[PDB]
Amino acid sequence: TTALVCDNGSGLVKAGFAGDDAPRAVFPSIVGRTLKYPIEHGIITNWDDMEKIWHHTFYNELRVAPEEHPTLLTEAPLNPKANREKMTQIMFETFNVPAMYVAIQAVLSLYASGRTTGIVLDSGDGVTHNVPIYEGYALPHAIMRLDLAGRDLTDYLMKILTERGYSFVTTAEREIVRDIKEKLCYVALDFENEMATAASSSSLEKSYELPDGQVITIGNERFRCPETLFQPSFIGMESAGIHETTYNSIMKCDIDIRKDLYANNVMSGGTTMYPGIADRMQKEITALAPSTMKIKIIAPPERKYSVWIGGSILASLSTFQQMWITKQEYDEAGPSIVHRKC
Amino acid sequence: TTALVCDNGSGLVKAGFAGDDAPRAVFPSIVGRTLKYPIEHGIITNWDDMEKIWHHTFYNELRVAPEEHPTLLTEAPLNPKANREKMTQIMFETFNVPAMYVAIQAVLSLYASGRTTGIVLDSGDGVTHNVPIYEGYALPHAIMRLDLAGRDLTDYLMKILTERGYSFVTTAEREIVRDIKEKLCYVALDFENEMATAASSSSLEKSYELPDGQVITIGNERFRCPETLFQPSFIGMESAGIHETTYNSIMKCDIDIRKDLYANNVMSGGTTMYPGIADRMQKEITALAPSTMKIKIIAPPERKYSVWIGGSILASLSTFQQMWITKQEYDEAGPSIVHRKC
Ligand SMILES: Nc1ncnc2c1ncn2[C@@H]1O[C@H](COP(=O)(O)OP(=O)(O)NP(=O)(O)O)[C@@H](O)[C@H]1O
Ligand SMILES: Nc1ncnc2c1ncn2[C@@H]1O[C@H](COP(=O)(O)OP(=O)(O)NP(=O)(O)O)[C@@H](O)[C@H]1O
Ligand SMILES: C/C1=C/C(=O)O[C@@H]2C[C@@H](CC[C@H](C)/C=C\C=C\CC1)O[C@@](O)([C@@H]1CSC(=O)N1)C2
Ligand SMILES: C/C1=C/C(=O)O[C@@H]2C[C@@H](CC[C@H](C)/C=C\C=C\CC1)O[C@@](O)([C@@H]1CSC(=O)N1)C2
Ligand SMILES: C[N+](C)(C)CCCS(=O)(=O)O
Ligand SMILES: C[N+](C)(C)CCCS(=O)(=O)O
Ligand SMILES: [Ca+2]
Ligand SMILES: [Ca+2]
Ligand SMILES: [Ca+2]
Ligand SMILES: [Ca+2]
Repeated sequence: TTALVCDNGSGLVKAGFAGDDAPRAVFPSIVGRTLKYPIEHGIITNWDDMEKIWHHTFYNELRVAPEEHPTLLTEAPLNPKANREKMTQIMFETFNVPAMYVAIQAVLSLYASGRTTGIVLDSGDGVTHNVPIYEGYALPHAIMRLDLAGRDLTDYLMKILTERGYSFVTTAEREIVRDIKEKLCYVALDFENEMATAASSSSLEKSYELPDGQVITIGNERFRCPETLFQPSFIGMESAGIHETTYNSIMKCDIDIRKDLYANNVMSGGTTMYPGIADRMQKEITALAPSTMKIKIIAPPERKYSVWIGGSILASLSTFQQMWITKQEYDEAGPSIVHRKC
Repeated sequence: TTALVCDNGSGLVKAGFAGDDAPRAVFPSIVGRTLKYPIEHGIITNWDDMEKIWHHTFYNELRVAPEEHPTLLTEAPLNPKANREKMTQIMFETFNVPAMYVAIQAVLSLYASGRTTGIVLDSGDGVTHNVPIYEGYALPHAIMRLDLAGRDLTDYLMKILTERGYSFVTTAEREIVRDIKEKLCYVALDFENEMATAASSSSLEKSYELPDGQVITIGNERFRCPETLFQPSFIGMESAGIHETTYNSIMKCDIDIRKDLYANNVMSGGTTMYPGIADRMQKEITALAPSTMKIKIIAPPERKYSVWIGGSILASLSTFQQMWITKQEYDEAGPSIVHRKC
């Protein structure tokens, strides 16, 4: 009688029960044979492996029988119709869930901010999306996708620390650098100024303690790493930055709702957790938009879990109860019911 | 009967004869006891040493008897009255010149561009000035001085190459790095973009051959070095950059002539020889000025020698012949004649 909420990400699975303020279980989306990531850039690409992960969610992490709880899952924006159907098939026929639904992650994040209209920036471990949303529906022609997120940043941080004399190379060491990224990296309001402070003084330098007790210093790397979000060619990508893509996204929208989009930039996901990221987005967006445009960036403290929380909220909504797909419905109709409904 | 033109700089002496398109002699402003630079930041600070240099100019470089040629000398903008008088005293009483004059360097550069009104940027080896000029006279309340020029850049280039694995440390090696600076450095139109090209590809890398035959590669250093002109805090200076100081200089001027200043940015001196420096000044000045402002940067090809050439031109002008101070005048009046005249 309690709904489950399962948020499948490229790097982390967020799972728990609808009606809770936070997921009870957060764990890595990996299977080992060497580690495989069954979710690449927000999309499921190995189904056997994904089954093992959902099997782990039910029986190990949450400790519930799947056939007893309606289950709300999440999908990346622009997730192919065929992918969504396979997900539905696995849930009802492998796991015997009594009901389910598949929600778009970035919309859930918007709901968690107490909003139904806005433009979300959702940046995770494997993909970055700009998702314009009007009255609860994502506008698919205007969604932007950037294949650059936290894992790319971490690798970049491994590369640039190497040029300071450190040798971070192994996949175990990649975990240590992810940790440094999360404790020590921030977004410079102005990249040049920051490089010049760091060139001429030690005021931005931080110490980090390694597992074995050794202490190292990191400098301009702190902000050079997440700077790649605004200038992706730092790792050889031609794409525009997250500021430009927010702008391009808003511009693919009907002029009537663009003011509301600009006033409602919601940030979502672990890779939007960099201190200073909101002030830099404000400043960058300002520079591209018309002079009179009211620009607002909302960055909730709990935005590592926004998608999950939006799910918890939706699953609990009286209005949403009519939208669950029941096993009866599915076994009667066919995997198509996941259109004229979801 | 031929006038001499002697342009005394922090690093190089430019000397020759009025009526010529170029100085016949260019040589370093040094005395050795260890090398001393008798001119610090454009100002003469050792007089015995300066006498040796002028003695070298007359007898070794130019091969003329001083008592036979009117001699035009140059001074930094804002050169103290007392300094100018000592110069005059040495010329007439140590060297027995039959006539002389002391001209402001940055005005000469303006004249060499065929102009009497404009704002000069004069950047040498030891000092950088912004000099607003209206109808032939420098406006002293509006002159900006920056203690950052080519020698500072070269040292900075020695420091940053060291962090790439090279060890440029000795004063002999400092000459090699000055040479690299002059053959290989340029000004990025956009610093960030350039850092990102250089981080992700080898397309800005250049080879340089050392005297002993070894070949080295230099990368982002090419534009990181002269970038210090626009962002001086890269070497721990709080001053504004050459773009900001041009702006601040123009703003200390009467509103009536500011349009003419903006339309007439003349660049002068070796440190304005960086490829791309004119486009970057255009762009930076544009960003600070009002939207409607006609901005123009004039960068003559011969601007390493503009000061000298302006001197050659002035010394040859029929209008200027009344302005020479003769030895007769001086021996009659006193070193003050260098006001109600010069
Ligand atoms: N404080 C922090 N600062 C910067 N990055 C962080 C921080 N905390 C977590 N992250 C990054 O957030 C990423 C995972 O966040 P999450 O929003 O769960 O992505 P996900 O859903 O697994 N991947 P995606 O499929 O791209 O949505 C990892 O790369 C983390 O390193
Ligand atoms: N192609 C070039 N690119 C960059 N810098 C250059 C180039 N050629 C010469 N320079 C620099 O120009 C400086 C000397 O130029 P110059 O205009 O003669 O200065 P100066 O009069 O001796 N010094 P100052 O007293 O500051 O005017 C040296 O630092 C050179 O390295
Ligand atoms: C606290 C934590 C957060 C996390 O996000 O882990 C996820 C998943 C993790 C799986 C691989 C490691 C060995 C398995 C152990 C995990 C413990 C959870 C680690 O690989 C990431 O590190 C990748 C690699 S480097 C990066 O930036 N993303 C993201
Ligand atoms: C072609 C050339 C140009 C020049 O500008 O020399 C001047 C004067 C020079 C004097 C010291 C050396 C050893 C003496 C030899 C000179 C030959 C002329 C050198 O020291 C500079 O190099 C300084 C130091 S490093 C720099 O950036 N400015 C500028
Ligand atoms: C304000 N902001 C966090 C963006 C920059 C501060 C740099 S630091 O954290 O003090 O090193
Ligand atoms: C155009 N400008 C000279 C400023 C930059 C070109 C860089 S490079 O000389 O081709 O390496
Ligand atoms: Ca996610
Ligand atoms: Ca780019
Ligand atoms: Ca000079
Ligand atoms: Ca500064």
